Amino acid sequence: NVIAAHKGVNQAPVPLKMERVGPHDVHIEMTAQITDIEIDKGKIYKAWTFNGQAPGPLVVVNEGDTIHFTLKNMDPVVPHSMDFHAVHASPSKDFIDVMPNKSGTFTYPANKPGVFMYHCGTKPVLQHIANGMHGVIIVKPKNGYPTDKEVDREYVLIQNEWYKYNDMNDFQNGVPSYVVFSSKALKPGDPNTNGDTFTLKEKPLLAKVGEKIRLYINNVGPNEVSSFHVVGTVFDDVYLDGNPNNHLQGMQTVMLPASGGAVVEFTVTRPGTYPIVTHQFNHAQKGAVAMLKVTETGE
Amino acid sequence: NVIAAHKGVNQAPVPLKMERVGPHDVHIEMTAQITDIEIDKGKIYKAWTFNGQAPGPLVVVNEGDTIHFTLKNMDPVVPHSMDFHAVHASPSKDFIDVMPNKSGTFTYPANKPGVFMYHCGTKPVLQHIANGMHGVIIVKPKNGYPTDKEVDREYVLIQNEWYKYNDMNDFQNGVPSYVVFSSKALKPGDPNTNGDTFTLKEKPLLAKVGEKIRLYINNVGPNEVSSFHVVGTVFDDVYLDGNPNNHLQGMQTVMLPASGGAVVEFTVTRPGTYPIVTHQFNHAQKGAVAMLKVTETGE
Amino acid sequence: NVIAAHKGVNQAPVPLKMERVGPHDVHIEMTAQITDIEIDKGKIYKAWTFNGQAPGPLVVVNEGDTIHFTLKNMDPVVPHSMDFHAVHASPSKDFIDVMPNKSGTFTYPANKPGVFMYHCGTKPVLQHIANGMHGVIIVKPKNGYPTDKEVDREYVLIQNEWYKYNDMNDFQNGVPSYVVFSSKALKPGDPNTNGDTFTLKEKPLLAKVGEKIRLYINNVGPNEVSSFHVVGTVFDDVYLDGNPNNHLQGMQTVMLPASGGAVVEFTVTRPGTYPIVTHQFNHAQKGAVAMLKVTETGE
Ligand SMILES: [Cu+2]
Ligand SMILES: [Cu+2]
Ligand SMILES: [Cu+2]
Ligand SMILES: [Cu+2]
Ligand SMILES: [Cu+2]
Ligand SMILES: [Cu+2]
Ligand SMILES: [Cu+2]
Ligand SMILES: [Cu+2]
Ligand SMILES: [Cu+2]
Ligand SMILES: [Cu+2]
Ligand SMILES: [Cu+2]
Ligand SMILES: [Cu+2]
Ligand SMILES: [Cu+2]
Ligand SMILES: [Cu+2]
Ligand SMILES: [Cu+2]
Ligand SMILES: [Cu+2]
Ligand SMILES: [Cu+2]
Ligand SMILES: [Cu+2]
Ligand SMILES: [Cu+2]
Ligand SMILES: [Cu+2]
Ligand SMILES: [Cu+2]
Ligand SMILES: [Cu+2]
Ligand SMILES: [Cu+2]
Ligand SMILES: [Cu+2]
Ligand SMILES: [Cu+2]
Ligand SMILES: [Cu+2]
Ligand SMILES: [Cu+2]
Ligand SMILES: [Cu+2]
Ligand SMILES: [Cu+2]
Ligand SMILES: [Cu+2]
Ligand SMILES: [Cu+2]
Ligand SMILES: [Cu+2]
Ligand SMILES: [Cu+2]
Ligand SMILES: [Cu+2]
Repeated sequence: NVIAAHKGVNQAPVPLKMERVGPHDVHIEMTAQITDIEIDKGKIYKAWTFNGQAPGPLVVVNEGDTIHFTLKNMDPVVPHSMDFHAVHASPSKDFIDVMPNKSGTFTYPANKPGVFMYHCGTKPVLQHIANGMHGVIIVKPKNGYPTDKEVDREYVLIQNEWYKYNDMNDFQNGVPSYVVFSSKALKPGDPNTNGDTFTLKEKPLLAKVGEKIRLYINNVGPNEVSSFHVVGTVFDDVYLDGNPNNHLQGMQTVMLPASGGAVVEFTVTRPGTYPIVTHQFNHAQKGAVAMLKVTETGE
Repeated sequence: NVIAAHKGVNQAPVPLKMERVGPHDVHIEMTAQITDIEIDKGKIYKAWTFNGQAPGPLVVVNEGDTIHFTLKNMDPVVPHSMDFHAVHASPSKDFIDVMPNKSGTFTYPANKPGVFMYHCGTKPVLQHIANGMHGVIIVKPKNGYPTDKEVDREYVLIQNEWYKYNDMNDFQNGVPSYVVFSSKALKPGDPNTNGDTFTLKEKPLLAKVGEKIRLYINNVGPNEVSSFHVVGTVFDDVYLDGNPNNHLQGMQTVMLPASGGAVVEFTVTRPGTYPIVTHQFNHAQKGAVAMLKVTETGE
Repeated sequence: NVIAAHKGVNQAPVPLKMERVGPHDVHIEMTAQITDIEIDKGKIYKAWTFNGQAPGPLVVVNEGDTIHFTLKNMDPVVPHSMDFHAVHASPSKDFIDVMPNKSGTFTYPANKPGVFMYHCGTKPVLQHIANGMHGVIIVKPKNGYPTDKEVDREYVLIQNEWYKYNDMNDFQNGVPSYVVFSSKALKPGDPNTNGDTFTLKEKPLLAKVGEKIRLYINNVGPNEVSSFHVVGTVFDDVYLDGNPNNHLQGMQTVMLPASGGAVVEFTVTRPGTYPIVTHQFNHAQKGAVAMLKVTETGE
């Protein structure tokens, strides 16, 4: 069930465009496009994406920024839209469909800090999210987190599921075929990957012995909850949804609803390879294990 | 698998009866009865209910009230019972079966504030809850919530699932056929509906631009968790189980276990239609989307 | 699909060995062994276990203890390992496989209080956990919990699932066949049972009217979350993962991720039998109901 007009389509990834236009105003431009992604070795999914990545590119703004967002729809036949969980907006005015080969621009404020999902909001929403149109926007708190001075390194990890291609019965009633992690870059040099079963096993995240690591995490679903755990450590501090006031300490595992986020911080005390899992182990067996390699130097 | 003695039975809804008999004592009388409910267009489920609604009628009492509860069982063949999560009681003395065409009266205190499930407790409990015998009791806190002065409007929403009719294999091992929201009235004029796939899309909840809305929510299950989210906003304040001490701020999505409740508050800043979902999107696709319509006047 | 070398093997349970060797140092020795357990009446599962129990024996240490742990692998063909969620360790050095008929010793610190899962960490981990190699380690806080002076009795309860025997397709893609509770002894005389559908119904936990009960609970999974609830009461105080700082009050139901723990406290006000459930009622129907019997004397 590949739509006839998508057969043979594979649009190259387009970089996110982003520029600050005032102390509290930021322009962001993203595309909706159809891009082949290898989600498991030998298995291509012709994903519906923002900017040719699934999950989509990371967006980072500051608390109190107003976002002036443009979506250019490169899909030749299906309309697409954008819903940022970070913003206050009218869904029926500001998260509306952009037609094929057209652009739309919408403006809305991000006044809460945290780790928010974004996704396409075109009906049926389950079809658009399951085919790949999901991502994270981080809204950095104006006053930071209480533990910022202790953090040595930070990474972003996103969990998603993949089902049988564009199969609405399976999206509604089936078990996931794969559950996967991806990482998105906060700064130049950091890994930026798609949701697949293998890249973060073959090319682990790096750290050095003794460091306190912060992960910004979100489970975009579409359908499952997550039981997020790093093997070999305990979370020193957890901020639910990345809001600094929702503080928990000393958690072994952090549940996340579908679309839920967190900031989690932990210390790695010995060199070695540390798996990162969802502890719902049927999903870990179906791809959701990433690796952190901790060395004496960090390289 | 409709029990022979229920074929042709459809008992009209009976109003909840409730009266205060002392500063801290309240009488409540409810029925158990068998009532046809249209859960999706064209699809009748011959539900097992309290008072002919599923979920059942809303009960609201004050912290510290003792409830003197009578159940009249109008089912001609199956016994029924009541378990309120709000109360301290002996299950084997106070949540016992009432036989067909009989009444029972039980007395127990509600000393904790919150948003509690109630349900039938007759074995097998899964069969009695899945066939419709669930509901919410709200216990209002003696000293309110810290944010009461900011709240402009409030509604109650309940999430439940429906399965294949009276099919114990499906109740145990199947995926839900429908997942639905209903609303129950806090005051005259407010919507009071059953768990179906369409009423709160066709007849949305109303609000005005700029208002802070409070929802009292509970996921009665029977089997699924919920990832509750309002599109276009972020929750300013969340009180888990409706206890004022379990305060979280700035959540995008609130997980609820089966039977879990919350009070959530959020601001609507622009006119439009705002979907209310569980963000486990397979369940939203199977009915669990309600609408909030925000106008310049509230009408 | 019983491995040829396990046909006919049923190793008798071996007691946990544990001794303190310094103010902050404790030796623990456990076995990995293959033991038949009756998980439902008439149904034997040839479990992969620690010490012949599934879940495994309870381990209790103090915050700040270093554990010097030895695993003796009595399985004649499959390697096994131990991962304690309580500790900081290098997974690729300290949670490594011990071969058949060999021993390994590993040393690591437990510096966080709480109710932690332990399990085998040998690939595929889902197979080793689902076949029975799970358990709990409690790390008692140095300064106790704020509510310790109010607690009259305490018990440990663990929830797990069972699937079709050693069937990796079912472990990954199937619904559980059984979901069960077990209790592990904190002191001599307390019940110590395996995860089965019947023992804690036939031989309930005991308490006396008026007591405040503390349960240390963990949901080891492997795959499901839990909605933990005691019928007839409300939790006065909840400490997520058993860390004293993660305090919630007045909860009807406590969600637990897979591997998540809690300390929950509640008061029983009337004599009777009080069911303990996961409120995801398909799992309660498949075994996950235990009983607490409350008498005027406690006997
Ligand atoms: Cu297509
Ligand atoms: Cu400014
Ligand atoms: Cu693969
Ligand atoms: Cu602009
Ligand atoms: Cu789309
Ligand atoms: Cu959303
Ligand atoms: Cu940073
Ligand atoms: Cu699923
Ligand atoms: Cu699933
Ligand atoms: Cu450091
Ligand atoms: Cu671990
Ligand atoms: Cu949860
Ligand atoms: Cu019937
Ligand atoms: Cu009074
Ligand atoms: Cu319909
Ligand atoms: Cu009375
Ligand atoms: Cu009933
Ligand atoms: Cu209940
Ligand atoms: Cu009110
Ligand atoms: Cu289900
Ligand atoms: Cu389900
Ligand atoms: Cu207002
Ligand atoms: Cu949203
Ligand atoms: Cu075997
Ligand atoms: Cu000392
Ligand atoms: Cu049985
Ligand atoms: Cu030693
Ligand atoms: Cu093992
Ligand atoms: Cu683990
Ligand atoms: Cu104790
Ligand atoms: Cu499952
Ligand atoms: Cu399941
Ligand atoms: Cu006492
Ligand atoms: Cu209850």
